Amino acid sequence: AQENQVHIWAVGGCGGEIGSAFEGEVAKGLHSMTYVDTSRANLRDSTLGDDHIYIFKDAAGRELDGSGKKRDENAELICSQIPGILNKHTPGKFNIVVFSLSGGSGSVAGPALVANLLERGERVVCCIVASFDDERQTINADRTFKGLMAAAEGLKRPVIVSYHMNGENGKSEQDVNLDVQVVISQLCVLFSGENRRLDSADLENFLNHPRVTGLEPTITELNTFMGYEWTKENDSPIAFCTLYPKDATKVMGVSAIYSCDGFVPESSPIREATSFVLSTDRLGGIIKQIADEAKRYIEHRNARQQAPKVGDETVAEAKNSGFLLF
Ligand SMILES: Nc1nc2c(ncn2[C@@H]2O[C@H](COP(=O)(O)CP(=O)(O)OP(=O)(O)O)[C@@H](O)[C@H]2O)c(=O)[nH]1
Repeated sequence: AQENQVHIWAVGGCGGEIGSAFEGEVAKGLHSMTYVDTSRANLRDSTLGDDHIYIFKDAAGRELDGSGKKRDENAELICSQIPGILNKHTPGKFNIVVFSLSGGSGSVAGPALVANLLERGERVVCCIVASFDDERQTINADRTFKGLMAAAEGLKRPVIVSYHMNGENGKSEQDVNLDVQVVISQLCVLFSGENRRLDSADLENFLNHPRVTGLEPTITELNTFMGYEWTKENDSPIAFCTLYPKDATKVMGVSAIYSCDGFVPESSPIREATSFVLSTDRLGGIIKQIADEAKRYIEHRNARQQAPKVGDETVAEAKNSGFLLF
């Protein structure tokens, strides 16, 4: 029982915790939100009912209890159950899939949701939080980013990603959550459809940029800025869409292949011009950073001292039940 203009998919524990701040917005009809996870451990106190919560189930129809950072543990079940999620929870006109590249559940059900929505022709913008605390997390993040790039190339439709880092500038998880919440709120205001000069076709061409730009469909990065100071550093984006308050001066000095304009209603919570910029020039740095983390963890792993193994003849001596040598 919520408005379906904007749909938020909280995938995994990181997605569910990030999106827990938008429950009141669902209560106010601003947007609809669906929790997708393999575990209910994080969702023990959510205000939203179980009709907005979907938990993956195994063959026996029993709800799972997390993947434990093992992407291949339940990948088949997730990929098989993704269409049922979209049937039960009707995807919104604009979808904001939030997931973490490091977990074993969000990093699988996130890209699966994105790929299924893109194949259905839906408009989806991802919010991504990547962590590099353990080697398994780094490998999962690298695999998920490669999979998203492959999905963008093979679906002939860009995968728009709002990339965030847990360890960037020494920020805690709370700061990253606040950043993702700001990005999601700005996207919800952009996708509300109440902007004066912004149409559905404009947003369709903005998200599916190669329709107008003609560039190769690849993974695209989304950056959000307030004011006009961002024109100096991102003067050459692929595309950008700006929402202005009342009697706000336009943005100049930006040379983009595609551009859109919108006007915020007088009652909307926007007081300065907000821009949504698409670019792929910073993807190389992200890939290099992920590869550096993977290389660091692999060089740490190769230095592991070999575990002291008991003799093979001792294992022959241990063929009795209980592995007692006597
Ligand atoms: N910035 C944030 N990072 C988070 C948050 N929750 C988890 N994480 C980070 O993400 C990593 C764990 O990934 P997830 O929480 O998505 C694990 P997942 O839910 O897929 O596994 P299960 O708990 O078995 O379902 C780990 O590095 C955490 O520090 C969060 O709310 N914010």
